[PDB]
Order: sequence, then structure tokens, then C-alpha cells
Amino acid sequence: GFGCNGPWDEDDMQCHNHCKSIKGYKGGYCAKGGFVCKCY
Repeated sequence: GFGCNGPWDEDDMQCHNHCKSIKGYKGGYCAKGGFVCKCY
């Protein structure tokens, strides 16, 4: 989710921007075949 909707729509930028607005995080990427937004 959060932009990471699998191979038909793997929107790393959307996930990154979700994550970046969470206190303590700086970015994010799609993981697990495109289906999971992982924040870091």
C-alpha cells in the first residue's frame, strides 16, 4: 500500500513522500514484489 500496489503500480515516490512526513523517517521504498511501503 501507500503507493506500493504491486507490479501494475509500484510508486516508490508516493511511498517515499508518505514516509518522509512521518517524524523520525527520511524516506521509503516499495518492497516485497512492489506491494509493501517500507519507511526508513
